[PDB]
Amino acid sequence: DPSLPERIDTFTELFNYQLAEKSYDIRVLQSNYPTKLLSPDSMLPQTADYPLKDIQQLYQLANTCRGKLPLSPLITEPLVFTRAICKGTQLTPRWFSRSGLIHPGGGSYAARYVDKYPELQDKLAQYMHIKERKNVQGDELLASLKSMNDDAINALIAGASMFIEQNELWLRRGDHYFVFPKSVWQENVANAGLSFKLASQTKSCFVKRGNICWDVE
Repeated sequence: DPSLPERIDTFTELFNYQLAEKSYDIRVLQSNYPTKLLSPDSMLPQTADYPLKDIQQLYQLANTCRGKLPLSPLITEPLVFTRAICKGTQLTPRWFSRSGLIHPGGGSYAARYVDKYPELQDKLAQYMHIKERKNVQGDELLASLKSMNDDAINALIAGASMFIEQNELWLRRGDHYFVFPKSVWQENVANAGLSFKLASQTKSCFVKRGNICWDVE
């Protein structure tokens, strides 16, 4: 009687990938969304790189436009950003495409810049975190990315073999993810002799694939 890994393999071979209703090319995904613009952590204070003390001094240097900051190779880029805002220095779109994109206090440089200069919205939207971006008519990938919860988008960022997005199942095949609705995948789970729970629902995830904890029927 097949092992759990074997059934998962049997499970993915039940899908007709030519008939998937939605599919995305991972190369196109990477070229248009740098990982830092997808990571949920990017919206949070960047305490993995800067002490929370430095981040609060940056806000004070921002809010007052006076004040010194400790020096370091990395903080040089946020310092340029902060002073440019105070000095009224024009930062071009090229500057954002060449930057590390994420401000030390969480969020993107672009979103913060557009906050001061709201007319630059359309030029700098592509350098903003997806959580800072409005949905645009006919940008379904951005719509799909924005609707994912942390566990789902982190499985995407990890390039996981599969993951569940609400009621849709994302399956990786070559350079693409193929998206299938529950009306297709639920029966496939049963016909393969499987069951599953999400990583956030159970405490026991011994056979993990993306955000999915597989088990037998």
